[PDB]
Amino acid sequence: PEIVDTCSLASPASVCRTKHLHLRCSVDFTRRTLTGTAALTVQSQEDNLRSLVLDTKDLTIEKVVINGQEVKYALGERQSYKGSPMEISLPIALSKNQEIVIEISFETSPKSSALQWLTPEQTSGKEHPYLFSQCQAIHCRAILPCQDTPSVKLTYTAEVSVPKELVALMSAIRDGETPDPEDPSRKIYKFIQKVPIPCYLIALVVGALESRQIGPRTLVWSEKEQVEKSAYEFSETESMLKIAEDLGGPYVWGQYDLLVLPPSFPYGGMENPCLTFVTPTLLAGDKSLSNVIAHQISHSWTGNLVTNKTWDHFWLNEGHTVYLERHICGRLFGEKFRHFNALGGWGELQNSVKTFGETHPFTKLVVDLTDIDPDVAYSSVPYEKGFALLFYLEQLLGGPEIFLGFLKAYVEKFSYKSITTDDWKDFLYSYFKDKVDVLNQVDWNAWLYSPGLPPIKPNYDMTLTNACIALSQRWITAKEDDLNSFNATDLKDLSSHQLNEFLAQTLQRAPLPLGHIKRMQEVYNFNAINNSEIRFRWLRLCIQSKWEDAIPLALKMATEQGRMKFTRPLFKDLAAFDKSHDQAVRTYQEHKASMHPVTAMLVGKDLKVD
Ligand SMILES: [Yb+3]
Ligand SMILES: [Yb+3]
Ligand SMILES: [Zn+2]
Repeated sequence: PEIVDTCSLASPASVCRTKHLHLRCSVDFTRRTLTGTAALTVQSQEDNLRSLVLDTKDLTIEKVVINGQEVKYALGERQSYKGSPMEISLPIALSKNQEIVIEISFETSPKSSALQWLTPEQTSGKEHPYLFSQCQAIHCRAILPCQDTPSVKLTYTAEVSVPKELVALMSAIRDGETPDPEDPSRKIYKFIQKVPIPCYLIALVVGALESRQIGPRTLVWSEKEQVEKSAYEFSETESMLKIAEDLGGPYVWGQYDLLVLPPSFPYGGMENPCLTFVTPTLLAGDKSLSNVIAHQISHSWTGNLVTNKTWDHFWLNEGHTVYLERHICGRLFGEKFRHFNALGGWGELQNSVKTFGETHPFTKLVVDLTDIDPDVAYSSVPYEKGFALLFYLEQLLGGPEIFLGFLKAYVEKFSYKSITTDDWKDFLYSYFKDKVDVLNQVDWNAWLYSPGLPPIKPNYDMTLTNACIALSQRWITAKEDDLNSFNATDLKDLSSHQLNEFLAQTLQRAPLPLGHIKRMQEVYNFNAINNSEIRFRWLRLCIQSKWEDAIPLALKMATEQGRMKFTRPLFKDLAAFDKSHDQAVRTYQEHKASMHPVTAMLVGKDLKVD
């Protein structure tokens, strides 16, 4: 049963495994480099181990010290997105289970793919710089030497030296702060993470941060300008935590903090232990986008406790988490809401399968990331095809209450471990041994290794969705002499979620006659709405329907924020519309240098430039 991590160039967990990382680094905004030492406590899994390989990517190694002496090490040739392998020669051969501490002096590249450095003008305060990291999936090797594979979990401690005006925060418990001995204009922030965790969950942010308490164990952090809005926006957090605890068991991380990042954060939320990172585009003003927090919260169990062994099994992380996420939404807003959201998820699977091609390898639940940059393969598939499979199983095995019992057992069984799809499927059969006849009905191969839409579609309640479908159908089948019958009251009973589903249903049939679009703005005035999810969908609709007036609005949104979920589709649609083509390219080239590194790359690919 050998399964290697094709995305790593480091020695596998079967040879040696990292037990603890003690980091000591200094943040240098003048050189945009992170400098310091990483002392790795490594444990051998083999007899007579004489050397080990680590992953690195654009790092400048100064020296490697073991037992107080400098040792030999070599850096192989870069291998694109995988980076360069760093082979270290141990001074003394190790026997099984023996441990040694290897301290490495390094420095990050200003162009590290895991970090984004912001000048004062790119922040809200305008007076200070700001730095933040993003390691998922494999950018940790770009911050420090390590076994960059989720098959290895470790604990860590850290001391970060930063300018005294700023504050530092990490995916761990705060352990105090003191003045920097070797420099009076700096402070040293200390942190401790006692729960073993894969290295892609290590995070760091340094900026002019303020905090405000919103719950017994929850603090919300951000620049002074966003504090008030953030404390209200995420006020349902403690109730979400209680429900999740009841669903998966005790929360083992201690603290659950929320940090609101700069507009340029590439994703909606990142489940970093003790410190979830959220995009500021969630500040809708009405708490309507809080399901992004429920998602992050769910990972404190599925994802952070039980982890995927290699990235080929990414669906194990995201599929269960979305499934739990929707149960939290079910308990807070009703079962009909869970079905509404679940059905929207199926639509999101249809769209993604349409965009890749029904036979595209990326539409497979379990993909083979050999020679595939994980950033490139990322999509809605593992989320929605993963969710659909669990929902289908739920209905097949007797209902939500019985499947939630398997899920809690699943978490207990695999806590602090890293698993593969096969491990999951074996425990499922073991947990439901009294219903194997049923389990033997599902087409596992089609579900797990076949591309395109799932072989079978679950059953969804339509209640909350019918209203959206109905309004969408009236607009699509409407002729010119029907436009006058549309009025602002059509929307009086629709929530923000139903308004978003209406646009999604209409976007799936885009384009629409240009006159219809003008009529829609005339009566529903969608140009005024600020809900980023609805605004994004409205602007795509306009652009795809060729309305020149929306070009500037689409351009503005595509660049004032950088959540890839919006930015990538907006640039792609502007590039496909002959009227905005030239300008979309020019805008990309002008903002490129100051965009998140990963986002620049992907947008560069979509537009096919450089
Ligand atoms: Yb302490
Ligand atoms: Yb007519
Ligand atoms: Zn997730």
